Amino acid sequence: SRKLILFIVFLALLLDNMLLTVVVPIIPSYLDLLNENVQVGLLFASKATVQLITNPFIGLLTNRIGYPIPIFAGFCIMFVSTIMFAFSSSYAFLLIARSLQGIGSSCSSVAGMGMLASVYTDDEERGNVMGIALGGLAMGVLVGPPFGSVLYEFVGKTAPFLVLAALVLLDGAIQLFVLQPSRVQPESQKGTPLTTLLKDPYILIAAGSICFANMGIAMLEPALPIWMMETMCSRKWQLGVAFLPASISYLIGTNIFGILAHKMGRWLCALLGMIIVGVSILCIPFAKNIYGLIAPNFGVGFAIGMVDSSMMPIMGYLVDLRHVSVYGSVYAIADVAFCMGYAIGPSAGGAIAKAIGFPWLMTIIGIIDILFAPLCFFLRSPP
Ligand SMILES: COc1cc2c(cc1OC)[C@@H]1CC(=O)[C@@H](CC(C)C)CN1CC2
Repeated sequence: SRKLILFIVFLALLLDNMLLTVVVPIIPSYLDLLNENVQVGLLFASKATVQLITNPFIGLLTNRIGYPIPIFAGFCIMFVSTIMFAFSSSYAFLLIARSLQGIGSSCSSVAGMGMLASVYTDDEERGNVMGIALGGLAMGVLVGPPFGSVLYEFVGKTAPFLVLAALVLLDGAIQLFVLQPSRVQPESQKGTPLTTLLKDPYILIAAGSICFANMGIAMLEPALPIWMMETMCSRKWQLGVAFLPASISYLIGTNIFGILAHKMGRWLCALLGMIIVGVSILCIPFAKNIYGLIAPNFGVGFAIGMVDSSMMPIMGYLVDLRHVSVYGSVYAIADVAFCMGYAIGPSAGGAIAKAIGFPWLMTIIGIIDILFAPLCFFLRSPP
């Protein structure tokens, strides 16, 4: 049934973000409050840029041959990424494995969201199922850091990666049992061209909303006071703890608020999420140390869950209303906007760091978010 596809997408994004985020206890092994590292900048941005580039081709590919085959391709390349990643002694091998993992993340996310939207035609529980998928993303990024840390500090370096690989194999067994991509299943009608879809005001407004929210995240994580040379208290706790607040708030907000955002007015959800994101990003620089950095994360993650659960079903619904019922290209647009923030995070952050200080960057990012928030009013009554 439909819930089975929902579970497939849930666990696919769960394992995807688990593999994405389990790296954090391992990044220290390779070599005022907020500072950037050029070594982690390429590590943080190579996956994002590769996945950025790889998105629209996969959208067209799902439009061409079907949904399950790209998901199984995501299985194959994520498994080979884990295999080449556990043994990745060198930094170049690490970057190449991250790029392969990015291709896998692109196909998994785009195809899963597209088929989840296609099977769930009506918008009443469409928001619910996209909220559940994003909750799977949040749960994966929540369980990543501490699982990786305990497996690294109790067994060894390769043990978390091998255990995650076994979990991926169980996932792929489930995929083969469920989707069965035995034959190519072409779509009934040709989809709306990607270039024509970018000539749309509302789609671009939603894409900019998601891009600015994820940029609000992405300008902070590579610059967190983590993964230095050494620590007085040996650190090793912040590595597994620092992503608890944002992930917990994302999970809670998305899961509890998708249905109520459908009820109350989803443009209102977008606007409130943008306002709270701006407030949180603007109040990050007013923190003396990492002691006070925990509080604004609970707000920024909550509001970015708001934005994601309030714009991904709109990405589906705008094309459902004003275009043909083909979702691959529009969800490729949604995800390319979703990841452009992470892709341009390190370079833009470093340039603006060389120019001015970080607190001014946080204030200007919050100002842009606040000024862009009223533009979500245009989505109340789309023709
Ligand atoms: C290794 O660098 C990464 C670090 C982190 C993430 C992804 C990364 O890979 C680029 C995820 C992914 C997201 O989407 C964000 C979740 C927010 C919105 C709660 C941020 N988290 C947490 C930290």
